[PDB]
Amino acid sequence: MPVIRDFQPADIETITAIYTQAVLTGTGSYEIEPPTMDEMAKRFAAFADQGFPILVAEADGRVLGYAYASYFRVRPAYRWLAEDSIYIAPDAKGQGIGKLLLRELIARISALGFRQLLAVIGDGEHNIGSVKLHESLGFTHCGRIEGSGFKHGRWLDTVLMQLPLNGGRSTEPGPSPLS
Amino acid sequence: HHMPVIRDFQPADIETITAIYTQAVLTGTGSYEIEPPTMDEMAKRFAAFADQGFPILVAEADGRVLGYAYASYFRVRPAYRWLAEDSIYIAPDAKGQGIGKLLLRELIARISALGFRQLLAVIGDGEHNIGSVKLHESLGFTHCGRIEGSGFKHGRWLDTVLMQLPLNGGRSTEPGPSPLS
Ligand SMILES: CC(=O)SCCNC(=O)CCNC(=O)[C@H](O)C(C)(C)COP(=O)(O)OP(=O)(O)OC[C@H]1O[C@@H](n2cnc3c(N)ncnc32)[C@H](O)[C@@H]1OP(=O)(O)O
Ligand SMILES: CC(=O)SCCNC(=O)CCNC(=O)[C@H](O)C(C)(C)COP(=O)(O)OP(=O)(O)OC[C@H]1O[C@@H](n2cnc3c(N)ncnc32)[C@H](O)[C@@H]1OP(=O)(O)O
Ligand SMILES: [Cl-]
Repeated sequence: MPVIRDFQPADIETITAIYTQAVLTGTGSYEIEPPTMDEMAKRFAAFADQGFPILVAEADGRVLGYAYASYFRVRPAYRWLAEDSIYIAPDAKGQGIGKLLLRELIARISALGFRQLLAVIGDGEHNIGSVKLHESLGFTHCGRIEGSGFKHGRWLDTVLMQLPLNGGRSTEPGPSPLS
Repeated sequence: HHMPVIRDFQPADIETITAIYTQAVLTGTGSYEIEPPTMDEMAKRFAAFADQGFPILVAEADGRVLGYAYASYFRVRPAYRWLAEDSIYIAPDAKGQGIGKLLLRELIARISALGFRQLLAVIGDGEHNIGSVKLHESLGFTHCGRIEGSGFKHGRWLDTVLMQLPLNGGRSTEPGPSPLS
């Protein structure tokens, strides 16, 4: 059975391999050239420095996928809004590993006191698995930026979905998370 | 009132632009900043937009800058290279006079000329900032989403309203080379 745990620096090689394959063959990522392992490490060190959780799914000593949270935008009024990203190795897809990862990410983001979790889903018309995954964990549709991306010779839509946490906007906020 | 003219931003405009933005940050929820940036930070932001190649425009009458508008990236990853975002701020005593429309119309023309295919408006506190929504509707932007409770400012939860305008055919044809390449 797979376990969800925190990202550890030794994972960065596999995670680069997982993300590299997503960049090259998929449209969930709007990057075109795969980042280097060092660049991936710098990106993850910035997230952790901000205080955001970075999680990996591991079975039989191998990293099956990863998910992390970050800011949608950084201006201070946005400080109760987080964004999720999740990538699963192709040989591990369709096994329930995405939902396990995202379920735990929601719990961590919720405990940090965020009020909204945003999915910015690249090529949402085509990446049905991403939309279904988020619907299955209670995200609701909140917008669609048409023709926001062009990659592999076609236009891509960005599907936006959000999940309220800790009462959402119906209650007064607490202190800023990560403050 | 003398007709405002639209021209490219000049570095010496930054003092007035900072004054305009400061008043908006302090008294309004269109911006999700809380503490107003300094004039030197504003200068650095505008230099960076201009370095990327984005147009920055001001409306000027009787020697005074009455408002400004600029474009920038929504997000910087390469597949987004045909998507731009607009920002526009008008001085309080110049609002409701068509200056926002004059500036945004010319920004659309300049951004279209660069080969972008979509122009995105990310409107803070859309429930309250009707002027922002109406300005963008009046120039053909269509609603494309609403992030509820995206901001908290001035004691209130705020919704972000998203609107977009296709340019040069939008997503109906293959794009040209990346703008600003
Ligand atoms: C905001 C974001 O990060 S969006 C994701 C961006 N990342 C990518 O696009 C990278 C490539 N894709 C992936 O990494 C993965 O396939 C993901 C993230 C889309 C899903 O991860 P998975 O491990 O495959 O998901 P998991 O097995 O937990 O099931 C996901 C849910 O969506 C459904 N689903 C998963 N894959 C598919 C698919 N290809 N087609 C249709 N439905 C699918 C499942 O049925 C399940 O919901 P259910 O309760 O109705 O059964
Ligand atoms: C993505 C963005 O940048 S959103 C804007 C962010 N900026 C701010 O919030 C700062 C504070 N507000 C402002 O700077 C300005 O008021 C703006 C930019 C929202 C609008 O600019 P203005 O010059 O006031 O608008 P302008 O007079 O040009 O009117 C544009 C259109 O919107 C309409 N409109 C403007 N304000 C309102 C209002 N409060 N209620 C109803 N309609 C309005 C006008 O009737 C006009 O439409 P029409 O030509 O069909 O008659
Ligand atoms: Cl000058």
